[PDB]
Amino acid sequence: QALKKYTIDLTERAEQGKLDPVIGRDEEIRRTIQVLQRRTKNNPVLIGEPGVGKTAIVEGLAQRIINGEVPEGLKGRRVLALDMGALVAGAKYRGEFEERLKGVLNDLAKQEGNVILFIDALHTMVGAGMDAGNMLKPALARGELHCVGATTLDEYRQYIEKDAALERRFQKVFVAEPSVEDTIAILRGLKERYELHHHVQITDPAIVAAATLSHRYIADRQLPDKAIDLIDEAASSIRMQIDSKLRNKVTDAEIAEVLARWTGIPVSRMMESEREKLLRMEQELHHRVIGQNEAVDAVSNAIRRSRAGLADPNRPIGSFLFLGPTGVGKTELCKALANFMFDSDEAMVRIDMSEFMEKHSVSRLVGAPPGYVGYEEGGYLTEAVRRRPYSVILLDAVEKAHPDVFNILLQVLDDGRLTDGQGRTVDFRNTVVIMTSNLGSDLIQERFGELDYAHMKELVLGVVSHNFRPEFINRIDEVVVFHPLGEQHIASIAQIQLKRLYKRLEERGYEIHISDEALKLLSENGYDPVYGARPLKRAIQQQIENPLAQQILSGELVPGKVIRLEVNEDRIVAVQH
Amino acid sequence: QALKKYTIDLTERAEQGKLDPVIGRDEEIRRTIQVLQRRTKNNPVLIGEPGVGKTAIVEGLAQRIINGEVPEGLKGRRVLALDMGALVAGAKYRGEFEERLKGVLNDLAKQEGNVILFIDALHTMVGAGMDAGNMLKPALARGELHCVGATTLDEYRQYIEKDAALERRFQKVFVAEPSVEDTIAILRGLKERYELHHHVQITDPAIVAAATLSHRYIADRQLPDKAIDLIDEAASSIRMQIDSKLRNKVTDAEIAEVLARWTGIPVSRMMESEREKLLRMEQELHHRVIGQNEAVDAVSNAIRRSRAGLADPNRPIGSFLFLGPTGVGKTELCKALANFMFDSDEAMVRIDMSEFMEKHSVSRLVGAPPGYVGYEEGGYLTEAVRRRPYSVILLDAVEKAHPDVFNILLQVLDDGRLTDGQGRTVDFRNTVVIMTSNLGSDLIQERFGELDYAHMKELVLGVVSHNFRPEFINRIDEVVVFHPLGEQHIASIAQIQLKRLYKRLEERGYEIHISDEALKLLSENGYDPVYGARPLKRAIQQQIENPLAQQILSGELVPGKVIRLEVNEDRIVAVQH
Amino acid sequence: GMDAGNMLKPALARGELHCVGATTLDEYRQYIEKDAALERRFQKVFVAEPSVEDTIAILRGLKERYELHHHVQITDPAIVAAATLSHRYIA
Amino acid sequence: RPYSVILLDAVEKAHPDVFNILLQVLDDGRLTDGQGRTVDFRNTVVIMTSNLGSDLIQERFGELDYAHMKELVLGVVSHNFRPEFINRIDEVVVF
Ligand SMILES: Nc1ncnc2c1ncn2[C@@H]1O[C@H](COP(=O)(O)OP(=O)(O)OP(O)(O)=S)[C@@H](O)[C@H]1O
Ligand SMILES: Nc1ncnc2c1ncn2[C@@H]1O[C@H](COP(=O)(O)OP(=O)(O)O)[C@@H](O)[C@H]1O
Ligand SMILES: Nc1ncnc2c1ncn2[C@@H]1O[C@H](COP(=O)(O)OP(=O)(O)O)[C@@H](O)[C@H]1O
Repeated sequence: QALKKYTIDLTERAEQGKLDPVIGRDEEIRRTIQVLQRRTKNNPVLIGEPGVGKTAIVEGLAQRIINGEVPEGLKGRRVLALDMGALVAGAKYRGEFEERLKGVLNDLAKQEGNVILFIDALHTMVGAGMDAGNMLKPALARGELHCVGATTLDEYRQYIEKDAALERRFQKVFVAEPSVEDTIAILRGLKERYELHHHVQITDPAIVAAATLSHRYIADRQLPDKAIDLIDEAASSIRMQIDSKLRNKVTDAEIAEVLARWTGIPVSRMMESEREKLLRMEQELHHRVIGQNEAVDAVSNAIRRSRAGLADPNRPIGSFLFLGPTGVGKTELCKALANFMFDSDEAMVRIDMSEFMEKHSVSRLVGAPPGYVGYEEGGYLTEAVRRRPYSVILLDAVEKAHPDVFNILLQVLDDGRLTDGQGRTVDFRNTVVIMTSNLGSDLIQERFGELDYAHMKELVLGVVSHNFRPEFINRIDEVVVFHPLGEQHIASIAQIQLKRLYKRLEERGYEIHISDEALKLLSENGYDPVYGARPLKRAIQQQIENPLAQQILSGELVPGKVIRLEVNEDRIVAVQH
Repeated sequence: QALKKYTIDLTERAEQGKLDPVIGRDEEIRRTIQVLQRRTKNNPVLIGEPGVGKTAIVEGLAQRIINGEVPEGLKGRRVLALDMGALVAGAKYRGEFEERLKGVLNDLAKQEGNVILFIDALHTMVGAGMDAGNMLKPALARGELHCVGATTLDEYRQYIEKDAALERRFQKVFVAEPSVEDTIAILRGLKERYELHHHVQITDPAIVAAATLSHRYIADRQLPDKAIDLIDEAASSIRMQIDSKLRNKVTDAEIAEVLARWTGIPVSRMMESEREKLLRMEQELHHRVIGQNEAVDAVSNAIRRSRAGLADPNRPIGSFLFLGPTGVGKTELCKALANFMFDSDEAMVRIDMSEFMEKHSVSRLVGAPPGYVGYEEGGYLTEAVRRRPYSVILLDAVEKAHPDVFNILLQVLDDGRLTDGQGRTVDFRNTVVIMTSNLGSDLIQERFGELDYAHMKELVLGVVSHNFRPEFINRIDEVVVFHPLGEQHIASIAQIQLKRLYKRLEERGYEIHISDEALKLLSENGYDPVYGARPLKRAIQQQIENPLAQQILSGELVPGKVIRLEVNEDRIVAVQH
Repeated sequence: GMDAGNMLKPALARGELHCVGATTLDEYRQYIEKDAALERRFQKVFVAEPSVEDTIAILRGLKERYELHHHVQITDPAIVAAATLSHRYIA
Repeated sequence: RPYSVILLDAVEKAHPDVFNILLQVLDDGRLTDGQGRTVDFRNTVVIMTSNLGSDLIQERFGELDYAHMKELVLGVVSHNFRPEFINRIDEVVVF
């Protein structure tokens, strides 16, 4: 016979107990029993995006047939898993696959309607040699074959809904992804099975945490399989930490460590080390951003409102409109924010809006529509956020952008979603959009003297109201205003540049000190109201990197010696003492 | 049993010491024990480059099993390599090989999970013509086999990531290339094994030299395999030098001899030092370009200052300004610098920047937005850099463009990067940027005498300071002065062309010489104050070759005559003596 | 034709065989660089296509061979011209 | 037939990746096909036509020389083509 060859018995395996005792799913199984008890077209196909457990539905049906919870037309059935891969094995000759398939069909006709077939990956049945649909297809029509498909919706619309007769043979039992409490019940049955597997124990707050956070963070896989993967690798981690040298109980700290190994996101709560960071988040950000207190207050309040569960699950973490003097640390607050937010000065997406001066540049930023040249790789913003969900976007110099781009940002800052050219949505609810401009720079550099921050923000917000449309400036979470710098802040910037210079040259091997008079000459040589601290940057770079490295590479200076940077009338001389 | 017939044990070999104690890769073995102790996804397939010892990871796993360095789920587990040889041999009949693998899987089902299978070349078992692999998918589906695979990433993404059951019965183990010191420790253990084997000796500075020379040069083979090949074939070379016509230690000079005898062929004197390589870089730059050492040594000084690394590595390497006469050797200097510096002449990007004056022209030097014209061409300025990661960019006629292109160039000299129209990062921090103009063409062509390199440099530096941006000369490391040609350049280039012509005629069988007066006539027929060498090229070609090839195909010239290229009254004739 | 390879592939992976191979780089790149049990039993010996003068000496030995065969005479300028014209023209 | 005459007639119409193919030709004389191997082009006369200097020559070939005409139409083709392509020509003769 061929049923022993090519078909696997499920009801024997559910009778031995070698399957998942899946909990729930009763409405899909009731619809499958509706379809399997018809007269013609007895052919359900289970359509779901992967991971929703369609194999689990058919095996739960097999378990109900064994236990006897089925109507009086399914008692005694044998559910058989046909293998479409195991039939195209030796078919290298002519008419050899047809021998196997018709042997299977004659055996299933000889069984006299007591066998429910189950073709997992039903899209494989289309091409297996015309060829493989076109032998089953009258048996699927006349209802004598009680086939049960199990497919994915993308594969269904690609393979089967192009072939119309095979599409009308089957019946769609549309399977949705289960909820989080349903996933909890699933993981309770599997908690019994896993605690009998590893000889470990599992705690139910870890189960509800794993299911909820796996719905929250991993949007790539689907529930419940990603949750089961979390639970099982947590169990294996505990099982190896038993014999790597002491628990037997899995808690959600282990789930957080496993999920950090998966995706890297700060899933863990306050461990009283990053909480001391977050309570002094302002004092943290003043290690790199000296002064500019109001916006540091606002942005650290935005992150502290995000981490505390007070974050709105529709809007992003925060929109921001940076104004003020041109170029002081817009970029420095942004890069230090990316540093103390997730990693470093590299997990940001900078988009210079001065490039975006026409509408086809807006086509660049969103993406090309179908039937156009750059359709196949999408836009620039939305591809960047699909790469980097947990990031900070820096739209830089938004005043040079054509005002239509603010409509893209209307969508962005309304609901955290933006649809690119290829017809897909991007979630912005894990980003911090920050937009910089200079639409009040002369006014803020002039009338800052003894005018408070509130009325200054009011007046420059009126200016921006004359600039933009009211629709967009309603969407801004908080406009903040940078104030102009002072000379002690210039001294602080010079101290930070001397610290990184001493770090680089101590990694090189030198020990260099400086006089305070040289720092005063740098503060003289590095400021204007119209540019700010980039004159200080180029002044430090010219007056240090050019003469001192020339003195070092002249075979003159020795590593290890104290190199006191003495001053000159116009320059900086170095000594070996 | 077929366990002794079609499986090869590895635990017996490590028990009897018939394997090799592979050092390192602790994290991968730990994650493999994580994956092998689950209930789902229980089959890790090792994924890495060819020649990285994934089978060595399995051997170290089996050594930890035998020695007892495994958790309490692997003590008592055997590791059996499935014999691809006799099995893939026996694939003649439809029932001969199938019976073999059937009996093998019946034996593995009889072992009841107590025995772990090993399979190498997993894609070969998947693609074999249930031909081979879906004979095992009814076992790996039902969970009666806990085997471990090994394949390359391309075969895993094509043959396994495409499939549906096969994608989920397997797990990724992402092995990469080992580090330098890991290779050092592995080669120390193999030094012990080889000095016990070949009865020769191996030097440990020769080991770290072999690792460095292997990682720098051999690109196809990877670590550890190329280093092991160097060490052991050098040991065989020392063994042959015992019976050559003494020595027992494998020294680093022997490693350099093996490296030269392989397909890399370096000079070992080139691999002695980097500063001697800088001095020979200078000397070979004074070979293809004859005379005029000032700008060449200035570029050499700038290159040594960049390779000293005392400046910012967030900027590109080179920033010069070749001025004066156009096309007389700026191209040749760029080709010689790119040749002797990194690899060859193809590290050049010669772009006439007089083209990009319109707005969409500026869009084409970054790339067209998605859905539009020049998108598939690329950005024309970054596309040559992405393919040439260590290039020398030659911007010709940079002053004849739009000022925002100069802003883009300042962004290049600032950040060392530029995002193209296709939406990715293009790094510029390893290239040599050279821009040219003609502000000092006649300033040098009329004042070649009585003015040295420094005063002409200060004069044309004042000229460029009057003409161009202040930020333009801020970012140039040295505004150099490219030299006008002398007559020794003319004589050198003309004699090189005569050398290749005399080589081709000697291959035909003609020995021809030239008088000095004919070289004077060529120098007068080739020289012009704006072009120089290439009118000399076409003048040499015409005035020599065309009457000569008229005469050779006239039956006039016979090989075996002293042929001096004498002169006419004002022309050049070939005579026979 | 088990036939000739996959019985000798156990001789690879059993520590007995001392074989020497030779093939085209085409079938090397297409058939030999793929197999797993065939990698760590072999080693690339890149045979160089010979130079001019080595070809000249080989042709002088075979000049003796062919003058013994055809009962004609072969000139050595014709040999060096044959090797040079073959290298210059035929690809 | 390795000794032949190849007329790539009116080459300016085609797509610029074909000019990448011909850069391979003029660089080496060997060209990889789809099967994989390479074919020697070092005995053929690869001739190309165009008309990219049409109105330029029908305007200015009168009362001008021949050399600066070649220079000016070389500038026109430098607007059209790539500089490596006009670099790797033996000689661009202009009608
Ligand atoms: N109701 C359920 N109860 C218990 N486990 C379930 C349930 N539904 C799904 N699962 C688990 O989900 C995992 C795989 O689910 P499946 O439904 O088999 O995925 P799938 O239907 O095969 O989708 P693809 O495309 O074939 S991967 C297994 O670990 C099942 O145990
Ligand atoms: N608060 C600060 N602390 C330390 N350095 C800063 C601070 N603010 C500005 N800088 C320096 O000022 C410069 C301003 O550059 P940037 O932020 O790009 O200009 P813009 O203000 O136009 O965004 C930066 O290069 C940075 O090094
Ligand atoms: N830790 C190690 N110690 C010694 N030799 C090793 C080690 N890792 C790999 N090798 C060498 O690598 C070769 C095995 O190749 P392998 O790693 O199985 O191929 P792949 O690189 O495709 O996985 C053996 O010759 C072995 O000597």
